[PDB]
Amino acid sequence: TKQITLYTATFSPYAHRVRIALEEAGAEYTTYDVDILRNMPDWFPLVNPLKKIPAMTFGGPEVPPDQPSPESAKIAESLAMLEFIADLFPDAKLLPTDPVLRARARTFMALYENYVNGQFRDVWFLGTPADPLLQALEMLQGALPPDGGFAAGEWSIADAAVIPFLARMFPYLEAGLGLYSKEDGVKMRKAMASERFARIRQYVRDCRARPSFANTWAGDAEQVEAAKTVPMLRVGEHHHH
Amino acid sequence: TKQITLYTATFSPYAHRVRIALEEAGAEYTTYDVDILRNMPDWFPLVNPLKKIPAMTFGGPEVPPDQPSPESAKIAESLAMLEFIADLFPDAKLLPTDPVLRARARTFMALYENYVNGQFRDVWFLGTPADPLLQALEMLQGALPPDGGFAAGEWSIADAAVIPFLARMFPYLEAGLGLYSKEDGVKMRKAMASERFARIRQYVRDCRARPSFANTWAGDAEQVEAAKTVPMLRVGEHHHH
Ligand SMILES: N[C@@H](CCC(=O)N[C@@H](CSc1ccc([N+](=O)[O-])cc1[N+](=O)[O-])C(=O)NCC(=O)O)C(=O)O
Ligand SMILES: N[C@@H](CCC(=O)N[C@@H](CSc1ccc([N+](=O)[O-])cc1[N+](=O)[O-])C(=O)NCC(=O)O)C(=O)O
Ligand SMILES: [Ca+2]
Repeated sequence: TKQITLYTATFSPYAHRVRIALEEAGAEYTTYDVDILRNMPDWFPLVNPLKKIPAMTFGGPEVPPDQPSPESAKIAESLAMLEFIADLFPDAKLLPTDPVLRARARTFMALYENYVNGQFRDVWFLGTPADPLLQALEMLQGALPPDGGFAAGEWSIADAAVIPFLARMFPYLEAGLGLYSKEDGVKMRKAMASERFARIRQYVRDCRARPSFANTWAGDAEQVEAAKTVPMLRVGEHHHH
Repeated sequence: TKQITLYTATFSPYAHRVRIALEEAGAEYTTYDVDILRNMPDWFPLVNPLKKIPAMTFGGPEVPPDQPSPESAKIAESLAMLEFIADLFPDAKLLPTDPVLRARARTFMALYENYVNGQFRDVWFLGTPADPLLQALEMLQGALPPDGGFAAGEWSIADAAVIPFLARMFPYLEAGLGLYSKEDGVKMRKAMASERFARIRQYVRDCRARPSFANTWAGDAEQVEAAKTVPMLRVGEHHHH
């Protein structure tokens, strides 16, 4: 019954994770957009002392999001939130019940967070070389069940964790967003269209076809525009190696 | 009934996490050391294609650890293993039952993994300045309950995740091991002994006092000697400014 408020922004794949999970859970919840990159509200550190989105409040009296209550629990870090929503809504089966299959979900989230996420971050924001990102994506793709299905078989929070980032890659590449070189943009677009990455393309289509994605996605062109408001995605800067 | 084998190495904090959790769970399990850094066994990629420790096998027929069975589940990534052990041993209460307290545990693991671990890596393996690491440690200390207790109050896998890294810091500093300068080594030793870091010292003492730590620790001097075998810790080498 306790209220959930998620502080969010359209561009953010980290925040997107949690919106997907809340939709899959069937939760009642409130979202509130926060201009974290240009004009952080003075009250925002009350909901997240790290000053990052997503931020979540849970419980406490029902209050406007821009007047957060000291009585609400303040939850930070998107993966903690995913596990939290799975704990709050056990009937939604946001994780398998079998411990080995639950471990496949946790492993997949850790493979993404530890080996892929940092490569997306560095290729897009620093223009580092794309080959180690493609290698990491090939590794992640190898963790998927070969025949189809999601990271742990049935849909789970592991797929909420990963699809925001993978789903952004294709339209960001097409719009030329990111500090990588022309040569690496070509390299990545060809690779992600190649037979080498057929399995992850089907995974992306399968995650995107779910209502939890459709109802938390502004559309490809609108997300690209959101992303162009990010200062670190400086138009006109590219790095070469 | 299903066997647990953990592929480990004394020096490794990541492997140490999983040993602590298996002790806390009261599990029956086998450990098998792997010389991952100098002489990887040609069979090891069958238990973990990433070629990293820790690696875990679960179930299948009882076999010698250097003859892994294709029938065992192969589990990778230390934090996935920690959640797995909690799932396997629910009566050992390795996570809280309360959703919010559980989220404190998951948040604390994410704070360490996202903001602290990379600072330990940079200072110890690259000799980058120590200040950002001290700052990250102060943030992580701020997440602890100020009056006492573990990350989520009661002991949880969150404390298994973090104590292997914190516990190595003091003996490694005392041994001058790591690529940071003597100046930054003194700076860090002084900082970690000051009242600024009293709370995280109490945290390290409280975690270390548990049998799960004693039974998985070689002793400070022995752990330093294991760490000196790590090529990337470059014993005898320090960067300056
Ligand atoms: N580990 C956290 C990560 C959350 C995070 O990074 N949030 C952002 C998204 S924006 C973002 C996030 C990552 C990177 N990046 O370069 O890695 C760049 C940007 N950006 O906006 O330029 C933020 O709010 N930053 C505000 C701040 O730190 O003051 C989680 O999982 O929830
Ligand atoms: N995310 C994984 C991380 C596991 C990991 O990094 N394991 C190591 C420990 S050694 C290690 C781990 C991290 C760093 N580091 O530079 O950060 C340096 C070293 N090292 O031995 O020099 C390993 O086996 N590496 C072998 C390989 O990659 O082929 C987990 O949580 O289990
Ligand atoms: Ca595979």
